[PDB]
Amino acid sequence: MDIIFYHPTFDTQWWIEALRKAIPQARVRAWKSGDNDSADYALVFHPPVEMLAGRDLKAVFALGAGVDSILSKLQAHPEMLNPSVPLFRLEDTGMGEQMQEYAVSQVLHWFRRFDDYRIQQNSSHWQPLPEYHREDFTIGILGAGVLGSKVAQSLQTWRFPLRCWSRTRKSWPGVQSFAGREELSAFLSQCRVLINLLPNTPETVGIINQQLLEKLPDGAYLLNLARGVHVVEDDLLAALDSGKVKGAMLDVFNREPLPPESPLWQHPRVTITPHVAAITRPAEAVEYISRTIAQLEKGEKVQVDRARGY
Amino acid sequence: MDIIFYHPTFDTQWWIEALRKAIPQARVRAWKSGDNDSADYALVFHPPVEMLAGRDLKAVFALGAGVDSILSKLQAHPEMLNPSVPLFRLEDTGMGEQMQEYAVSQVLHWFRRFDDYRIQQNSSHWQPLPEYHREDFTIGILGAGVLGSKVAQSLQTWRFPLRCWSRTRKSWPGVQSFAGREELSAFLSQCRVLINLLPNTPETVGIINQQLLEKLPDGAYLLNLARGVHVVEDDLLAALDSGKVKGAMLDVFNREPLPPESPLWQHPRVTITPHVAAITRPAEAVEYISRTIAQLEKGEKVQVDRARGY
Ligand SMILES: NC(=O)c1ccc[n+]([C@@H]2O[C@H](COP(=O)([O-])OP(=O)(O)OC[C@H]3O[C@@H](n4cnc5c(N)ncnc54)[C@H](OP(=O)(O)O)[C@@H]3O)[C@@H](O)[C@H]2O)c1
Ligand SMILES: NC(=O)c1ccc[n+]([C@@H]2O[C@H](COP(=O)([O-])OP(=O)(O)OC[C@H]3O[C@@H](n4cnc5c(N)ncnc54)[C@H](OP(=O)(O)O)[C@@H]3O)[C@@H](O)[C@H]2O)c1
Repeated sequence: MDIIFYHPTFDTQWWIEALRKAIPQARVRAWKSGDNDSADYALVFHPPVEMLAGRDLKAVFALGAGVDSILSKLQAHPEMLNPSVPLFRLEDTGMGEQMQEYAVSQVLHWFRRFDDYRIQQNSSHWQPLPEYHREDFTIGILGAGVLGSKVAQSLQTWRFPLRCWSRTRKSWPGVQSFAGREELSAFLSQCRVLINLLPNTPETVGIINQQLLEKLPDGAYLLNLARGVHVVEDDLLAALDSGKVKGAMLDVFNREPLPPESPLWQHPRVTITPHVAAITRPAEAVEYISRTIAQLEKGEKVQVDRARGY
Repeated sequence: MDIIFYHPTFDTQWWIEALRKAIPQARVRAWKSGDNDSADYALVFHPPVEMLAGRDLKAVFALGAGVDSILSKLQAHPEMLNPSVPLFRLEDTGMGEQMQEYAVSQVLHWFRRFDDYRIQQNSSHWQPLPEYHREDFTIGILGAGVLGSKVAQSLQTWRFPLRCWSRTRKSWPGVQSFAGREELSAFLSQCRVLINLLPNTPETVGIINQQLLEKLPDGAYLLNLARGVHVVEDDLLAALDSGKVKGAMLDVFNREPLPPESPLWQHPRVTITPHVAAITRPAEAVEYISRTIAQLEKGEKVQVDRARGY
């Protein structure tokens, strides 16, 4: 088989050599402009139109968990990927654990009031504070997918009450499952901590706005791990300033890098990470891609729903 | 039976009523000065000499995990507790989980470089940083007891390499056990993170000094969860200033409250909590005390070694 690989910043030769070892019958090459030679599979991140247009590929593997970029490119350029070509994304491949690390650390940070103790330390002021209790710290996960379920699983270990929101009902024994826009208000009413693990789709853009935030309990916390477009940043800032939201830790933003003029940078209740919550682990991605191609070849169960948008 | 209770700041009537429900045959009273009436068990925190002196008690229950205070008082006042009287302390009773919450949150915080991102956020500066790897983040637990083992167990969940140090060899399958002063240098050589869960005894006072810190890997982290006397604070500050130690989170100090003149308060790589790492959970302490008395009465297995000092 023939595999073409494109990624704008990764160690390309590293990936080619790992793919060749994992798929020893494959001829793997880096795609450059002008390469119209035959290919069976394409591995891509932010590919240019010309790399895929007209190609009757057996599959395309997008090298990320999110697919809002490629799907929006395919809508602007319908000629880019034939409907006959299945599109795959990276499910977990190590990003599950990374989301768990981030969420557990920061949920515990807030639960143990390390944010309040830091404020007090800034004034060299010693004062034990009342303990918080699990019953008042229900954690709601917006998005109940590959990453949402991993984050829910790790927080259940700590015995926090847990609820999740998605389009379809979930069956996780200790997690209350809310589904659809018609159940979102009830979902939000109890979320002391709100963790966002939704995909970017037309249906979820701007969903964390003033009406959503007002339905949370007072003194809530927001952990945005998903996409910046999900949050109306001026609405979040107003809820932080009014005390509705006690703290927000944000990995993603409407414009990235976050412009220095944004009030989020210097706001005392905001913590910023520069879109680093979960990165693809190359060796796990190669194992997942190699395994998927083998299953495709054998006609076994294994994918992105372009109509659905994620 | 007769139980006398003394605690200088807890909700005394709450404890008396919970002890009466858990031990319905018991007459429970708060000890005041002048009460020389008979008693079978004493429940105490920082008791005055007069409460125990001359009393042939069946047992004394110290209402804490640490016992350096009462043991030092007994050495200064040998007449206070007859050698015939067994002394018990609170083992876990909820402090296990609290130590796990603290340690897991902060270990993950450091592993994911939230301390570096915070420094960068202070300047509104956006910059992804290289990932750290588990193989470079061995965690060493100084003290391998009730709380040490719980902290080790929770960090193994995250697949960090783990080692522990104590007087006697441990058998935890995935944790390398170092024992005695003669093995401490080898123990320390690999500790990217050093977590202190030792008791305060004459043998461990000042153990985290300049010679210990210099044996750690560069860029190490210190989490002092145990006693302030374990750390020579000026030696820690010199190791922070030289870059040997990248970060220190401290819950305890040689003088408490930490005096405002201490350079630890404003040091950029130090995080301070005001001795709040793990507090006794009253209902769990009552359950443990009630269960222990029942086992004593039935002649079953169940205690502080005064000769040993912890
Ligand atoms: N560094 C980073 O910040 C980083 C890294 C990786 C990924 N991510 C983000 O995390 C996202 C999730 O990854 P994943 O693998 O967990 O995705 P996934 O497996 O597709 O899960 C998506 C979840 O969102 C739900 N959802 C989608 N549209 C919805 C709507 N309109 N209403 C309610 N729920 C809806 C789905 O519900 P159903 O279960 O009913 O379908 C599903 O539970 C990605 O889209 C990406 O944006 C961020
Ligand atoms: N808020 C707080 O900060 C807070 C709250 C509760 C407790 N604590 C602290 O945590 C301590 C530990 O509690 P615990 O219940 O885990 O105590 P523990 O069960 O008695 O464990 C003590 C451990 O320290 C080791 N040890 C004692 N002396 C030693 C020496 N000279 N060299 C090497 N190892 C030595 C013991 O080794 P062996 O196993 O060989 O005997 C044992 O593993 C308490 O003493 C207290 O100071 C702090």
